[PDB]
Amino acid sequence: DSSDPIVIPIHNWSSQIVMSNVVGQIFEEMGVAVEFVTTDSQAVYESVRLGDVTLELEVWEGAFGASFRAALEKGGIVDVGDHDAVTREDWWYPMWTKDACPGLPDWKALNDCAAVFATAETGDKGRYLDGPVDWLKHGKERVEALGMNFEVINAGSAAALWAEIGAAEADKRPVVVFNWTPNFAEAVWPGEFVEFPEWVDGCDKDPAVGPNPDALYDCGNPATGYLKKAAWEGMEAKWPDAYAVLTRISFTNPQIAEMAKLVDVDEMEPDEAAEAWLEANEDVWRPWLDG
Ligand SMILES: [Ca+2]
Repeated sequence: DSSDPIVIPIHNWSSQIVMSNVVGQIFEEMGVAVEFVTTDSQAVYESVRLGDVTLELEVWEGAFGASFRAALEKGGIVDVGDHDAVTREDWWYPMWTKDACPGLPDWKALNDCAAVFATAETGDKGRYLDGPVDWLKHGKERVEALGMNFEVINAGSAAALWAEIGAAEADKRPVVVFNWTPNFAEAVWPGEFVEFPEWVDGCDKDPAVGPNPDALYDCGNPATGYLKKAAWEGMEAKWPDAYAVLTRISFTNPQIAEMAKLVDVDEMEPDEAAEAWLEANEDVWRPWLDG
């Protein structure tokens, strides 16, 4: 394998940053140097395509599938394979919300009960709290396409999502906020995703699909989204061994939810958790090296 270091992008939610460090140490284990960089979560696909960054370890189908597809179409990035995980990223509510709006999880119920989700800032509209803007791109677009009486506010971090959900528990205040599985949160605050329109092939390209035959983004995200691994086209050539390990690398829901939990509940630094997780789970990743 080449002497050039492998460049691993790090973003702004817990499993991704832990997973990234877990994998880095694995690569180092077999003698490949690695370097980390923090990047915007949507823009990283163009960077991988160009080889400014070597790979991406968490290609969520829902949030990043379009940017991935777009890079792939341009050329220069490679679908290395999928983790054995299935993902869902969407508007979500803690279970007590049903008390206020028992038509849920139907998205039409959500909208019917809109005024219940209003905050001082949205006045008469329901408040949806999205995550950082480099995640789900099209909240506002989805609201307009489905013609919902909601307004969208982007949280400044993942932690603000957990703050809001947690802070609504005491008075069982209805809230709807961005969330995903696998992840630690649902285990803390049981709930459900809003059932938006079923994702179908090319709802982010073809208006004729979805409850709005005249515009895009009227679909909810995939209920069984993939979680892919992407690589720069040059990676297999330069680091065949690291690339081969990368094709074998596969984390599951439980492992991912656990990694998230280590930062968000147990309050560990992502790199500390990664080193701990590795040491505690060498039954997991060893065979990826062939041993
Ligand atoms: Ca449509």
